[PDB]
Amino acid sequence: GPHMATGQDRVVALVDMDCFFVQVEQRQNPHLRNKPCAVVQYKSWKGGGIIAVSYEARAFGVTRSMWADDAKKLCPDLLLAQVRESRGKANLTKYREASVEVMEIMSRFAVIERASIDEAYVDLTSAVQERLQKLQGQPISADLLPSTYIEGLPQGPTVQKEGMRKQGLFQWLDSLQIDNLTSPDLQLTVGAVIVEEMRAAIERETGFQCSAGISHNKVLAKLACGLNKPNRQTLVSHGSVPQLFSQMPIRKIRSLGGKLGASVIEILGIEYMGELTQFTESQLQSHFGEKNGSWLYAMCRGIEHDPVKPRQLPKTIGCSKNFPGKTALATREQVQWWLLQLAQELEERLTKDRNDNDRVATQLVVSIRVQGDKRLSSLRRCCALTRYDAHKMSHDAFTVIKNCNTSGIQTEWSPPLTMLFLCATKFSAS
DNA sequence: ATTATGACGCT
DNA sequence: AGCGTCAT
Ligand SMILES: Nc1ncnc2c1ncn2[C@H]1C[C@H](O)[C@@H](COP(=O)(O)OP(=O)(O)OP(=O)(O)O)O1
Ligand SMILES: [Ca+2]
Ligand code: NA
Repeated sequence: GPHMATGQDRVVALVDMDCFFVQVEQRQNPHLRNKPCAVVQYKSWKGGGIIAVSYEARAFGVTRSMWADDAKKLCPDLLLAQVRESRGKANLTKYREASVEVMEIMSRFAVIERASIDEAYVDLTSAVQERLQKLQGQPISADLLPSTYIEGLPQGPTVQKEGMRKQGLFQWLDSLQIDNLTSPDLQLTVGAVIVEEMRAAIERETGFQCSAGISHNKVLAKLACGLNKPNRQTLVSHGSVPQLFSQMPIRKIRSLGGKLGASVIEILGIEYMGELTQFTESQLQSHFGEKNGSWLYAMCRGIEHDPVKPRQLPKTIGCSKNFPGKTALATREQVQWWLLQLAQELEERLTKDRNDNDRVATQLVVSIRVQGDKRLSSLRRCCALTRYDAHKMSHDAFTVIKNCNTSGIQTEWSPPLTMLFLCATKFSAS
């Protein structure tokens, strides 16, 4: 009844760049603009592995994880840009620096949580309150929402995409109660107005287009963002949840894409998010644990409380390289040489981080995979990180893993290593 | 022979 | 601590 909280207290957005690494390459090389194109890493094995795909190229069926040689079979005119190689490994600096450009623009509008290299959550609750004051009961014009979709509309008693968008928006704005500063739907709408402004600023100042979701929490905002890509934003209201979730596969919701989501489906014998509403909170806790059960009970009702954390910078800085099949490292000299390459890249990034962000890492984590293990990581060990010096870091990393060498022979390494990873963690102000 | 990352949960 | 899950 009146005491039943509905998770409508906040306005949260998720802003995500469209085909991010591709846009970075298209900005730099105008010949790639408005073309089917993809970004690839390495080149020798099957033309390289695709890591980002333009929307033009997606229309041909090109996807992430595809080998470029195979992508070319679907899309013979596909254009490719290659990730830079330094010290024998892929170097993602150009994209990290592009990411910073976007995050700094978003930060002007509100506190953000960096969720990945190309996306951030935004807590707009206070910004919306402020804007509501300026508006002073004045209605919201569709002109302020030129790229916004209202999920679930139009509905009730044109055959073009943009036509439908506008009909939905009109129905939504027709129904709004602008006299109530505390209407959650009004708050979302003003939230969307602000996100239009944020997205315009990002595009003006960087050249990059993005999409966004606006809702009452991070999970719905993320889901919303994906509903209308590219270059559009989507408002998912609390009221839109029952119909949206009624046919929404469980795996689509963030954190349910893996084993947990599979177990929800298997154990409960359901397929869609909305079907979760028929279980009690205790029932869900019984199958999935106290924390997951409570989360599921609220989430299937559109309710989620995870805060937008005030964190714009990554918490760890890492460097990693695989050594698949016949390239696995089988000698001590090999292992030491590659640890050095990784350590040198890591030192470079750490030094820049210290200068830019007034902090120092204090722990070095070393991880390897051995040939045969289905797991991505086989062994992880930490040691102290007291100096930003690659030779020291590489020597220390070797020291902590050297006992893994099954080989009786000193110079040989067995089993061969198929992955090396160095990660700096535990930052302190400096 | 996806690869290169990065955040958070469990015990 | 070291491992596992999920994500981009
Ligand atoms: N599995 C991966 N391996 C390596 N790099 C990845 C992987 N997934 C994503 N990336 C990199 C390249 C992407 O351009 C960037 C952002 O990822 P993501 O947001 O999932 O897709 P995207 O921005 O390329 O397309 P979209 O428009 O669908 O969001 O991060
Ligand atoms: Ca993206
Ligand atoms: Na993303």
